[PDB]
Amino acid sequence: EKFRERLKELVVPKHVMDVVDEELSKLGLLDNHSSEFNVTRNYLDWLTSIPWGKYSNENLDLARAQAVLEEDHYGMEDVKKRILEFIAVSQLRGSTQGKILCFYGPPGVGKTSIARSIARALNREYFRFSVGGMTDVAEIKGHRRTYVGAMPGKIIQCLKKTKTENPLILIDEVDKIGRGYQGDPSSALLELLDPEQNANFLDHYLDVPVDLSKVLFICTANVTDTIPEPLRDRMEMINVSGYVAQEKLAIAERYLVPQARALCGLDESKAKLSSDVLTLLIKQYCRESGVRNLQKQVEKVLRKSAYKIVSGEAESVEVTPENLQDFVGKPVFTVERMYDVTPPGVVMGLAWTA
Amino acid sequence: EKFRERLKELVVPKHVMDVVDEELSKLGLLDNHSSEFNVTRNYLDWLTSIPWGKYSNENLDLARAQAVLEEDHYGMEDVKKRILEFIAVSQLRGSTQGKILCFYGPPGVGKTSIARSIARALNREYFRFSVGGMTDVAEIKGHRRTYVGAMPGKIIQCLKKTKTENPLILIDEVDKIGRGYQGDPSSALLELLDPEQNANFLDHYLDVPVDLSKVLFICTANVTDTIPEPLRDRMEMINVSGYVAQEKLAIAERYLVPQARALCGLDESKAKLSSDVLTLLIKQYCRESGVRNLQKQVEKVLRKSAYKIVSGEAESVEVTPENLQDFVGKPVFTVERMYDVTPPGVVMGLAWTA
Amino acid sequence: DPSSALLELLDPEQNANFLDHYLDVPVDLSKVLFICTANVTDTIPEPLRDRMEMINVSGYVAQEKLAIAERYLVPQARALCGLDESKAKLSSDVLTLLIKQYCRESGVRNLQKQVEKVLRKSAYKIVSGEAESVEVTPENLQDFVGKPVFTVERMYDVTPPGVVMGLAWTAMGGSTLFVETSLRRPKDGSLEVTGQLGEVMKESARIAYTFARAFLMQHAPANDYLVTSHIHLHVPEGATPKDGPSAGCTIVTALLSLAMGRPVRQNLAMTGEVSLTGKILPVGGIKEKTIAAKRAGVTCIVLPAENKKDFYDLAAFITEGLEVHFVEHYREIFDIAFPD
Amino acid sequence: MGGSTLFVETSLRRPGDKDGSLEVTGQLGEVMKESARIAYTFARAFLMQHAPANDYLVTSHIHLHVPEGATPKDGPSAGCTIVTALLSLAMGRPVRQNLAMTGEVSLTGKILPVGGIKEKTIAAKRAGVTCIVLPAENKKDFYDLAAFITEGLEVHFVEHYREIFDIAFPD
Ligand SMILES: Nc1ncnc2c1ncn2[C@@H]1O[C@H](COP(=O)(O)OP(=O)(O)O)[C@@H](O)[C@H]1O
Ligand SMILES: Nc1ncnc2c1ncn2[C@@H]1O[C@H](COP(=O)(O)OP(=O)(O)O)[C@@H](O)[C@H]1O
Repeated sequence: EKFRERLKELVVPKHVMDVVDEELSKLGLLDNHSSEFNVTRNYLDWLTSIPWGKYSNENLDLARAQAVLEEDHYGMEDVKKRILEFIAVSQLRGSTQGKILCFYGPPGVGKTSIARSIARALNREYFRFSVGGMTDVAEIKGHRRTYVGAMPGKIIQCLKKTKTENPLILIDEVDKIGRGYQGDPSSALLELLDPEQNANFLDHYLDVPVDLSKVLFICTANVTDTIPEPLRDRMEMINVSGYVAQEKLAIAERYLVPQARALCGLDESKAKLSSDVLTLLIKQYCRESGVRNLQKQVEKVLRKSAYKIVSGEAESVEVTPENLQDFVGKPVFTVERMYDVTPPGVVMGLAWTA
Repeated sequence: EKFRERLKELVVPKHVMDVVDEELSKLGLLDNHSSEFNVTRNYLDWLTSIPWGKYSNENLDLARAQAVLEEDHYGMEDVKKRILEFIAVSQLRGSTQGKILCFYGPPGVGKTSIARSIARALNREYFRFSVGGMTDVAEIKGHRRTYVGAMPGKIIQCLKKTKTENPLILIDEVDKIGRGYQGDPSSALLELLDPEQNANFLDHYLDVPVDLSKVLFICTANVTDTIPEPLRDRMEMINVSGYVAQEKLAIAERYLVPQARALCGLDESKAKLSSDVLTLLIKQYCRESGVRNLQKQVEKVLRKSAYKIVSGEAESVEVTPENLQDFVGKPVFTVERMYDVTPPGVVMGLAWTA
Repeated sequence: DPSSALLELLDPEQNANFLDHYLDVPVDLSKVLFICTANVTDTIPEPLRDRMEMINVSGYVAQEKLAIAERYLVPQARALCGLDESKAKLSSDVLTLLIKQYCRESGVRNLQKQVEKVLRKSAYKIVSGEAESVEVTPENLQDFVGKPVFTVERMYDVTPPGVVMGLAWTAMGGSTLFVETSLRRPKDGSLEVTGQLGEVMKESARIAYTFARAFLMQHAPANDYLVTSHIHLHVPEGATPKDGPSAGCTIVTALLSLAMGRPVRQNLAMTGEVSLTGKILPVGGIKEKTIAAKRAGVTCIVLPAENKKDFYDLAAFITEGLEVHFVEHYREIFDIAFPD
Repeated sequence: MGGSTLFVETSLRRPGDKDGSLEVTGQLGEVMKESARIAYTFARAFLMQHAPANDYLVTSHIHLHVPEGATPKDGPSAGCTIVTALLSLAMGRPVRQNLAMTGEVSLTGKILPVGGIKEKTIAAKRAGVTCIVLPAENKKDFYDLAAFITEGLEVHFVEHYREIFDIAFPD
């Protein structure tokens, strides 16, 4: 009775009901202390827990969505323009729609963080899973229902936790695929990337197909060539470039420093990081195009500041450039370029890597 | 009883009658709670899920077949001729028939798209599965009922979904079949694509053979050299080549642009793309033999036009060559060839790749 | 793997309501602390890596091993073996010799096995009546433990011309490599390189050969050694493979020492990748290279100037007796190696 | 299979400033091939100081081979026996009979320790040799063996090849 009630609100397709109806009869004829009774109970619990016909209420206003995106991140105009165009398309259609987008760029630039901001702007539910060097295809679609202690696929597990059929799905490192031999999960991604095959998605644990359309898919990478040709085909390549030194300071002053201060339990009245000391961190303690390394250095400075105030060394820590060496040590990088005055036969060039 | 009416509608062979009758008596003498019950009912369910002697009402009208094929695709005379000849032969036969066809050509040319159109023209159920990067044989054939979590082959699942014995099964990426260190899966494909052995296709899970004749098998490939000789020898090779710039304009004007407008949700009077814009897009923004990259550019132009309409910048959007850069940016391929004039020692040549 | 089953344990949302399969009622795991451990950072779960704060636990040089064994390992091993301090006595000097010659790994478990073996052998002597009290000396340690694993640390006590000490990184700690050059023959010169040198280190020899040859032109124009003579270069570890550009400056010194016939300073070890112009570039693994220098008993160590942070990121006793020299160009190294 | 003895045999391939060359045959490994080159370079240098008049190892072309042709071989343990073989051929003087030597040799001339001392020592007695030459760093390994594997063997422990030369060529 309880499981029948929990399906009342959902909009279940006909093929879902017959599977549920037939398993209910099997559950009725079983016994309480039967091992397969638990398997039937576990399987039937998953089917009802998955939302059917339930779509989260989207946000279809350009003004508020643009404002939300601007506050969360700095720059990323190429990504922001695409998201604004995504919302406008949904208004003309009159119904929610899904797209497959790709964010490729240097690591730590903001590819993963921007997608979280996208979900809140669209009022969707955020779920993240990584495919860096995948080896088992069972991650995507789970195990077969007959296997003891089997579980549904991670995508199916996403609908249970998100409790809606319109989530935002994030994929990490599509350029770091794992060429498995005993199992190749690249086929599952190609099925998911194909819009025609995306509409009808089937898993091992749940024989019934599930509609994965109208779902906004984000995949992240560093360099596009390693991505397989069938995978680059179905991805909209949105490019996320690196940051210059002055751009990093704006990100650090407005986003990195206030966030790291919050995760350390401090407020702006106790620990203060000057603008010049952040410049010294960027130009000497950082060389990557992203801000991942800079974020760790800011976190480490706040960790030492928190210890100092509690342990009685001070009551308010101010990180001047003079005493920065106490918090982080000697500069990691002291020369911006190997040659300052190139001798004859030496010419500076440019490179581009992952 | 439930399995009985499922076979009452179909026309079942004598040997299938023998297996189902002996297995039906086995269920009656079996224990409901035993693990053998799950294996027996699952296999017997698959027997009842095979549409024995069930055929879709094929479309033998040559006039409508030409209309359906022409109204969904442009050019491809070689493929269109083959389908018309297939229908003409079926009229003389008085019964349905099956063939093994292979479409090979540059990617993004219409090999998969026309396959769906052919099924609509012939009133046949459409099923697609890929063999690209495939290493395990069992997916084609299946596994014995002894093994836990053993499912039938893909072909058996095709009959259950379509509920007919004359589908249009599309096998994609036959030229990129994965080499098997433990066993080549193309060896099992030969039994699938052998006209002599199609009449009796025996798989591991389903002990009874299945008449796989009267099934239109269509295979998709990019280059015919990599396809194994035994597989290539049993198939018919039809070349679907790329289009010239003049043909690309006709495809975009009639098919790509109207389809992208429906996807974005724009009326003709709202967003317009003149032939001059499309000619520029083909010549300078897409260096390809197919119309795949052109499709992405067309979607990009219409997607940006929808944003302008919602934002109120322009009530109706008209795309012209002078303001084309506002939608797609600077041209990509600004030069038709490296040397307008060839200095001594430099000779122009021609190349042909995949 | 059941990594998903561990996600709920480390997910704050699922900690409040821990839905146990056995127990229907949830339990509160929010007020619970979790600590994790790992060994190698390549097979760690990258999807789960973001949740946990990566903390590196470095090993121990022989100084901490003596302190750890004296305070923790020996008293604990003696307690398990049932011995007493008055019966079996392990002095500080023998423990240092045991660590130096038998346990050079960065871990501690191997040191536990050796001390238990000594105590186990000592227990046999007491029970059998061989001796009322068992005492361990450096000469007796071979009988109790067994085979020394590391006997000699300096292949050359005095380096002849053409031989320069270098520093290397190994899994079992540091190692000192020598670079030897000699005349293969009594026109174009050539350099044959032997030893199990990798592609990266073989290229560095070619770069070092070019710079060393060019260095002599601006230093001693009348010296036509490296331009006309055939040189054989070898790193005297035939079996063990060697790679990395860390020996670039060592090769230049060896080539110049052979050309001028002047031996290098007898207690000098140098490290650093050299460029075509002659600029010293930073080299990793400074901690392992510098401790091996102390074991080899060298006084002055030459390092690239870009490695100043790494050298000063070490304990006081590690870099106590070393007169480190930081250089940016090889011209500084040449003066240090050839003071006259 | 309890170790075995090997021989290093060299002979002249051919009867103004052109130099000689060394060709090595036998299924030698990469490490053993490098050891031959190191030994060849040291043998040239050693003969210069010992006998400047001799010009055998500089101009003549020498072929080096290990008679177990079909058996793969590897390791630098044959460094000293290759040097002795080259010097014996150059001087035209056979080495002292019933003498077996092993040990890695650097081009400077120092003898380095080698593994498998137990197997080499057992094979030395099986061939009924009188004197065995080992690196000085292997002194502990030799005396760690059982008592019955040592008697009847006059072992010489060396750290530089110049000690092997006196032993192999007493005069
Ligand atoms: N433009 C930006 N505005 C605000 N925060 C940023 C910006 N760029 C980067 N960050 C911060 O830096 C971090 C980048 O890490 P992440 O983007 O997850 O790495 P990756 O790019 O490899 O996915 C994020 O936690 C984010 O908070
Ligand atoms: N001649 C044509 N007429 C109309 N549309 C076409 C034509 N050729 C290609 N297209 C369109 O271009 C796209 C090309 O994709 P397709 O070639 O089917 O992929 P694949 O190469 O994997 O088979 C199709 O979606 C199809 O709608």
